[PDB]
Amino acid sequence: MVRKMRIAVIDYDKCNPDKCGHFLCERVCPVNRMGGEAIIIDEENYKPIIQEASCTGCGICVHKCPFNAISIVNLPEQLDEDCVHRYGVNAFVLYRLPIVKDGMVVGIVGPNGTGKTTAVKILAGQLIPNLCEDNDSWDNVIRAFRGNELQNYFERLKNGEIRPVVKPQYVDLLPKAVKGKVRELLKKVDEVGKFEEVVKELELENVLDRELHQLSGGELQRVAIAAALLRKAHFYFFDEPSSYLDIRQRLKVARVIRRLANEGKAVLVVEHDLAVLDYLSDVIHVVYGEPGVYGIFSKPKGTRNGINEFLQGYLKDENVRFRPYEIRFTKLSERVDVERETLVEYPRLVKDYGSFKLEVEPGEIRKGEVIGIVGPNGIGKTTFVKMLAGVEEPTEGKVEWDLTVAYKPQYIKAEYEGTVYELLSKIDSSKLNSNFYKTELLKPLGIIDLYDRNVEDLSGGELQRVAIAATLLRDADIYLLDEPSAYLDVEQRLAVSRAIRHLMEKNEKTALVVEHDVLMIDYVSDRLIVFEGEPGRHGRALPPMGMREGMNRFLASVGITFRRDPDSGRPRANKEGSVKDREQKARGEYYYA
Ligand SMILES: Nc1ncnc2c1ncn2[C@@H]1O[C@H](COP(=O)(O)OP(=O)(O)O)[C@@H](O)[C@H]1O
Ligand SMILES: Nc1ncnc2c1ncn2[C@@H]1O[C@H](COP(=O)(O)OP(=O)(O)O)[C@@H](O)[C@H]1O
Ligand code: SF4
Ligand code: SF4
Ligand SMILES: [Mg+2]
Repeated sequence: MVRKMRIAVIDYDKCNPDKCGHFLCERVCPVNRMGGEAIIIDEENYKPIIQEASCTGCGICVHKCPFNAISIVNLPEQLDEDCVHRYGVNAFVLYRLPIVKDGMVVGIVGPNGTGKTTAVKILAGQLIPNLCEDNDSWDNVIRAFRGNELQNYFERLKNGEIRPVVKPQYVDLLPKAVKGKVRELLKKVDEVGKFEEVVKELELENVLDRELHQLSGGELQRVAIAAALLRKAHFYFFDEPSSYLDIRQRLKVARVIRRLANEGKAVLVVEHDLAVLDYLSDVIHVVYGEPGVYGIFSKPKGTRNGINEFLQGYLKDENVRFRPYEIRFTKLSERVDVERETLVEYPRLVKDYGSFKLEVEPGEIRKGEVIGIVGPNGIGKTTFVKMLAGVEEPTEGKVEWDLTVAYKPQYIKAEYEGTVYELLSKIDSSKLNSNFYKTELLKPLGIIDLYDRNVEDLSGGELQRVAIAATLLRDADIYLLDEPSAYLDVEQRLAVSRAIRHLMEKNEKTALVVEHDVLMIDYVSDRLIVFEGEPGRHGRALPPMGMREGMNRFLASVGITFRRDPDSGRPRANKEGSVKDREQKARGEYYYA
């Protein structure tokens, strides 16, 4: 059997006809070479256009583009009949839609730029799908979904019977849309009368009297989650609630949100934190395809199965492989019995800012291991790191080591006039040419597609990746990475976990990683360091302990339990009040393996 459509997307924001000669496309294009119209010139808006009706998909134009403003993919005809929406000529297109279920939480996972948020505005009524045509009505939509269980949802959606509530992705815009303090907005938006329950569970008591613009990311995020739970509806759609929330906060909100399913409401959530997704979700959808080009929603899957196939990069039913390599967690019985040596040691430390005090318990750092640091923000994790980096003088104690350090800072504000390739090549040009470094670092994080860009012109997520890659291309005795997962989609977090683990493993080096993402911590860690106390007041970093003893100490502070997926080896979360959640807690066993 066979069947195949060609799909061309050109990121115009990257095209510049005057720099590549005269539309390098039509020139290099074989079809145009033999009097054909694969690539046509829009001599007005001055852009090139690929008439997919021609394009053999040979991909010559793609390789040639001096930047990379062209993508040509060969897909099977069949999806053409499940096309849901396309943003225009050579623009991004989405296939299929996720299913919403009364009384449950349907999770959604996949890399950004594959229509996760596109699916949300559509099911919420904000965007009427154009069926990859010129459609502008709901009736044509209802017809297209005849036979699907969504056909009815949409009939109702058009009638005005149901109207979903939405926690928007971009919370950093809320301030510049509303005015006043937090108490006011939450009063108005309230419709179920629970100003107290909500504001309390989300620990908003303080912020209440402050103003929108005086809020941080975490706070802003939380105020959004809040206004959403205060709404009296039936459909709730949360887009990326994990953002800006620390290890503790993000896990506590899933529990708050998931309870909506209990009240018999239909919940939908997009997530990049697998542990948060697992705990939340009853059903799950994977979205695969190339970012910015096209996206396809898989059939609904059981949280467990769905999440494992995800790690493998192969969706059995759909029968697709969206990632060359898999990502498997090492069982436990697979681990290696090793007596490591001490690399360096640190005495009791104390940093006192006057308004906030941190105390560090004495500890040993071993050569070749990886210690993950976890704890709520405002507790002293970064302060700690800066003392080992030496960029911070202790109030008491003293870290005088004779070692080289590679430090990937938490808040990086790119200020370097140059390109990514310039910056990296100046660190270690040879490694950039290494088949090992290109395979484990450079390609996985996508620093090749970034070489040409200027460091100052990079986005939060890109800058994160380049910093991480910069840090890891250096030769040091110890590596310090302060919160790598920030601004990274699900796929990027995984690539970085595998990278950090592989590179440290290969060159036999030691590293310390602060993280709020449970799966990354579990993946890269050999040991753990937990912080407790009163955020913003005092914090105490415990001594390095085993993973089990560690996760046990931290998790009890949140009230969540984890098992071990027999197959994947990944940490599997227990839903609030499950038989296992009960047994495990009764024995104070929050983490297995
Ligand atoms: N209004 C728009 N016009 C054109 N392209 C858009 C628009 N909104 C989103 N896109 C493109 O669609 C792709 C997927 O969009 P989005 O739903 O935001 O993705 P995800 O939620 O997976 O990050 C991105 O490449 C994005 O640039
Ligand atoms: N120079 C300073 N003066 C006063 N307070 C500070 C200073 N630097 C940090 N803090 C406060 O210390 C607390 C913890 O800081 P930090 O170690 O950065 O936390 P985290 O665990 O989020 O990394 C925060 O409440 C922060 O406002
Ligand atoms: S797509 Fe690439 S090669 Fe073609 S005009 Fe644009 S910049 Fe030039
Ligand atoms: S992929 Fe090949 S055939 Fe299609 S537009 Fe580019 S060069 Fe022409
Ligand atoms: Mg045209």
